[PDB]
Amino acid sequence: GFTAGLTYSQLMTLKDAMLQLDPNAKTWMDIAGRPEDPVEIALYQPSSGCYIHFFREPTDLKQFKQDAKYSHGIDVTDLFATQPGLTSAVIDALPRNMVITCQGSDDIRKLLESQGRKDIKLIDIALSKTDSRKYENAVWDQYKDLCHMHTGVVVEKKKRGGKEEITPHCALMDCIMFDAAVSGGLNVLRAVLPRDMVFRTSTPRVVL
RNA sequence: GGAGGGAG
RNA sequence: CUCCCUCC
Ligand SMILES: [Mg+2]
Ligand SMILES: [Zn+2]
Repeated sequence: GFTAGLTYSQLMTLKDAMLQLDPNAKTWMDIAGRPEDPVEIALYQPSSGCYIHFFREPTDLKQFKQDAKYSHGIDVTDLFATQPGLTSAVIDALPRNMVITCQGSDDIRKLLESQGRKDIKLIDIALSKTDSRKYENAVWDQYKDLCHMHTGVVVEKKKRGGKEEITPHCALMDCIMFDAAVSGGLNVLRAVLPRDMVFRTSTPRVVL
């Protein structure tokens, strides 16, 4: 009937903010979290340099906790004030019949089809782990200030020894670094959404 | 159950 | 840690 949790004022603000997108530009999307219970969400257009990055709190904290140690290293403490509903809102604003590019389209497909957008055409570059990540450290370097949200230490099976430490999976960096791979190098970036749209400024209060 | 991949 | 895909 309506769009949950967002008032009309900020919902129009959003819709205007997302008209800054070129419907026909190359458009990247990655997520952190399960498609059922996503936590981080990024969309990227290298052509303009503009991106949509925001956050959601997990409903399953158990599944979230494993995912953080072996994938994203996100501290649930840092999702503390995030716009409820934002995901459904942003997905709904995406242009009818859009073309998204991603890696491992199966997660992205599951999410969009759960938002009712079957109309969105998905292009999976279908790379390999070692190909796609080839621009990782440079992307993380030039672009570090854009995500401070992966605090955690992320690990991997060492063939000899069990845990080997790595660089975690940020929807945003992945978006950027996959483009770099598919375009053979690095492409200035601007957020489509205002900070107080993706995060509530929490105020001091008396507890009741 | 194995072989390989991919995702969080 | 957990999910997905392909193959026998
Ligand atoms: Mg992905
Ligand atoms: Zn991130």
